[PDB]
Amino acid sequence: AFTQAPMLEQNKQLPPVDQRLPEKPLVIKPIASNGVYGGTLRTVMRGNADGNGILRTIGPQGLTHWTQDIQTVEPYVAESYTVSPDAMEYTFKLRKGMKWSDGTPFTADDIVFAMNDVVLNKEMFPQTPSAYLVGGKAPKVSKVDDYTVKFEFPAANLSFPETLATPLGQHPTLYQKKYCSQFHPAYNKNVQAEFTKANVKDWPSLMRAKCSDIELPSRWSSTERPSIDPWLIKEPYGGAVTRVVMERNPFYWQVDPTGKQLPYVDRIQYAVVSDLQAIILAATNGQYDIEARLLGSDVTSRPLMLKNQQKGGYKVFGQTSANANAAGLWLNQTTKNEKLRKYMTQHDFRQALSLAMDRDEINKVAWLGQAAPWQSGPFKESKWYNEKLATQYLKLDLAQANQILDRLGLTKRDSDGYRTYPDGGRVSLDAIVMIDRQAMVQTLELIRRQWQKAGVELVIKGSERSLFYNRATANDYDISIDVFPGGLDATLNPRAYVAVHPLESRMSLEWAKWYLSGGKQGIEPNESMKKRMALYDQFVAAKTQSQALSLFKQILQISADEFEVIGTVRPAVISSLHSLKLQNVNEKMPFGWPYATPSLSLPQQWYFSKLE
Ligand SMILES: O=C(O)[C@H]1O[C@H](O)[C@H](O)[C@@H](O)[C@H]1O
Repeated sequence: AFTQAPMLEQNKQLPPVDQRLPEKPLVIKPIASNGVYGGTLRTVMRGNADGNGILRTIGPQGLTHWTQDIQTVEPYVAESYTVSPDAMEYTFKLRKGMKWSDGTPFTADDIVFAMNDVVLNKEMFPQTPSAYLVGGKAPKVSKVDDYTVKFEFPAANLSFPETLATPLGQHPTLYQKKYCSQFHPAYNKNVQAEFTKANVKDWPSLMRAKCSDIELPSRWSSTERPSIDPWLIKEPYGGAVTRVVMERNPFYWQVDPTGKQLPYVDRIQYAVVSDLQAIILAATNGQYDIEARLLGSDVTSRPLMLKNQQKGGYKVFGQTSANANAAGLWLNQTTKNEKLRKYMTQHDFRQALSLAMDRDEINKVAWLGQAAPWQSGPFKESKWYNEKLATQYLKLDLAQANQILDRLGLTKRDSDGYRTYPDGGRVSLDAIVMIDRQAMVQTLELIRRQWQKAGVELVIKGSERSLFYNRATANDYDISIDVFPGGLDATLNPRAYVAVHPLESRMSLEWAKWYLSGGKQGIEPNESMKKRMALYDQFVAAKTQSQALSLFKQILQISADEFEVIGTVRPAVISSLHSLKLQNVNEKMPFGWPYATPSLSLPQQWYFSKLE
């Protein structure tokens, strides 16, 4: 029938392997070769707020999964699904006999519980996760039979299969009804008895503590939360741990073409290292079997990584980043600086700042000449390419920048030669940056010098990640520097074009708060942004592919016309690495959060062999 890992063969307390697998397990075709059981995968997470490093190692186990070339999705946890002709109704067929990590049957009841008792429960989630909303409206989720679940949306939802393949669309498979119902008042009529032991005082917080959510640290901090993951937490993630250990799921629901129950690798061990420089040192000494998340986006480490391949016994593979920009300037339309805000909100002021920038200098110095000047738009390889959004205002034109600033009335000068506002005060912008992002910090220093020639002061406020995010959510910045997504993943990750992401749409997080709260909170966006938000809701509800294309192209055009965020360079190659002994890593996969890379590569079929 099927075969199993020796470490499970030796555990006589488990059911036979046939009884642990679905009747028809998902058969994984390996990337390169059929594999061998065994070993520990060594990798790394940066500190104690990096739980997505586990998620992007083991992979979200969603109803669908990206293909290796990210051009479409395929049924994953679902055996198959159907779509109604108008794309309003999705029906998923599950794999009969599939089981959770604790041996409990996996059935339609779990998906209906996840959606109706957790995701769509307004006490649990006062704002419903956007992955399941069409025009701010929720689907009707119902059990069709013991292995079939139906989603009925109030409008067409063409993108739902793709959404289900992203990390943020994985709630349907995240909650086992039996275990989680213990912590839910619709099932446990004395759930308050669980509060004290869990250090909580309400049931949504109890659910978060015990059952968790996509990106909560609690997802990886307990050994008793059942899952359908390829490996399971054994040594948990915590506030002060130095390592995390996961071991194979004995009920994993996939086999290779020889009938072997996956995964091949027995164990994953994560070093928990706060200092990014210590991670670089360990990685160049070959301490990690895979590192494809933390070190590759900053090209300043690439020379050292390449140089130490032979000594460390690893191979660098270059990935194409989905991001449009490696280090974009997010200008805050709702800056609390009242004098600056009068200019920040003018298109021509933002144009001037872009024209005063020398992106060739930025590329050659901060990015070792390995990147390329770019603004915020999708790449030419994408159907979403917009020439204006990608390339306007890219060339240094200091004279025109100074001419615009003069025309805006910023002609008075202070004793250091900077421009001032008409009623005094240096024209000065505070830029927040994470201090350990070396290329981003260096980019800001070069921009500071360039803007000085236009009489504008850039104040660089570098900090640890936590203070960077606290400054952002306090609306306490004029500029925030971080990537612009959208080079390849524009509709999956539209934060730079329309203010829909509550932490990262930093042209104004108050605008995003207004969008997500239906106008009850936050700050009213300007007319061009409200129009894009309305177009975005129409796009999600588009009845046809060509209507979707038209609507999102309109969003991108308005974004180009407004020029709200200023790019420096599109990404250099992403330098990832894997040990020479680690087999079946797809070295051609793109890099990005919507595909949870490197887990896109199906880590359950990675394996170890030392081969010539
Ligand atoms: O940690 C991760 O990989 C991810 O975390 C968040 O979801 C963030 O929005 C993503 O852009 C990515 O950084």
